[PDB]
Amino acid sequence: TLLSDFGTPVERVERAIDALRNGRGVMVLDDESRENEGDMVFAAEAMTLEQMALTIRHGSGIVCLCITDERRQQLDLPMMVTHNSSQFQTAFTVTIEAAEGVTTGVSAADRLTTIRKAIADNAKPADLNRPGHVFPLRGQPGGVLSRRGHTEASIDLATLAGYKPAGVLCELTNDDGSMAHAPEVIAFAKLHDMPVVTIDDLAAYLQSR
Amino acid sequence: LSDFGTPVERVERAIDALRNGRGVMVLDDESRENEGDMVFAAEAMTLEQMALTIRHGSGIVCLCITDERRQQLDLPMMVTHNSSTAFTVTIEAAEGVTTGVSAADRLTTIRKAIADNAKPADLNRPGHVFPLRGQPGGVLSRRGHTEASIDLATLAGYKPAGVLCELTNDDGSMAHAPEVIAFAKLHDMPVVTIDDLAAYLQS
Repeated sequence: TLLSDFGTPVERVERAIDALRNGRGVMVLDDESRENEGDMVFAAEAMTLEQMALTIRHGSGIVCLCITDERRQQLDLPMMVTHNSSQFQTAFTVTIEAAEGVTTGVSAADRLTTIRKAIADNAKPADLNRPGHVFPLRGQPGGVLSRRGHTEASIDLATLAGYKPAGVLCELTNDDGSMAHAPEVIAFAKLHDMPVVTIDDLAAYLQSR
Repeated sequence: LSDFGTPVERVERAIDALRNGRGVMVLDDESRENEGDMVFAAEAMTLEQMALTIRHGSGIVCLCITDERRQQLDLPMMVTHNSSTAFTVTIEAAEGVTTGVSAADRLTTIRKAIADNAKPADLNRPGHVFPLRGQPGGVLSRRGHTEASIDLATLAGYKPAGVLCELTNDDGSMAHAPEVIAFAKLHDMPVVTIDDLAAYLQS
């Protein structure tokens, strides 16, 4: 297969976990859906300013903060809609902005600050203004074993990496406005030292944990 | 900023840019946080423009719409009580898209939204295009980029709907006035300030 350079399925999850542990990002690739999608993925707790800038530069710029229901409930974040008519049930909450520490909310530093506040150990609802320029997604309980989404993969990988169970993701896009396909995702992975792992890889891997 | 003209010549030139299927840089030079946004008339925006806008902006590409339009589409406000910016619930085209995130797809969503006989069922929620409700009265009521985009579309003879995105640098900092000017000059997208536009409308 196209991913051999990153290792076997096991080795791929293992190396993704290791990248995260060492403050790098990973490319999570969907192999299994009608539209394949490669996402830039970081552990929220670990993410750096330069990584947020990289993410905005090369992704959709709709940078999502993937969170547990527990976390979502702690922040009193209701779902953006009560009736979700999105094609793949994409789990957006109401959007958020740090109540302190930001200006407009849009800069890489700003988005980071709101992510940091959201995931902070004793984070309170009042810590967040709504709406804003950071887009929380509610992970399905059970992670990739319940829903093979990049949202769930980012949370499962953060946790596998021994971080707080919170991901940051953004879809890799090309400068012409097309979304990256598997070859372009691999090219990007190789050039930015962010290994590729498929949601299948991860799913398989946890089924046996 | 005199490279672009006088205050009146700046609004006249922005309007013309839009008329001819180009973008404009709308600059806030009166708030504490100065901000330059890429601005297009919705009805006129092309694919290459949507790509440019994702590439160099925040990527949070907003569709600025009248209250009329928002109620035609049965778009409630995202929040019932705003602690923040007038975000509506977010939208995807119900037909004609896949994931919604490509430049082609965002455009297809925008086109469905502003189309003459658009109905709520035309849009799935949530999605990856972010409508913003303009305040009644435009810039004369609220000197925001959201209002400016709608007032410029209208001045330019389009449906009263803008697309906007905040210009960002590759290092994740937001563009300031020098950078907004450089980008404008490089992409043939004229700079106009919200003050410029407000004055021009007052008359």
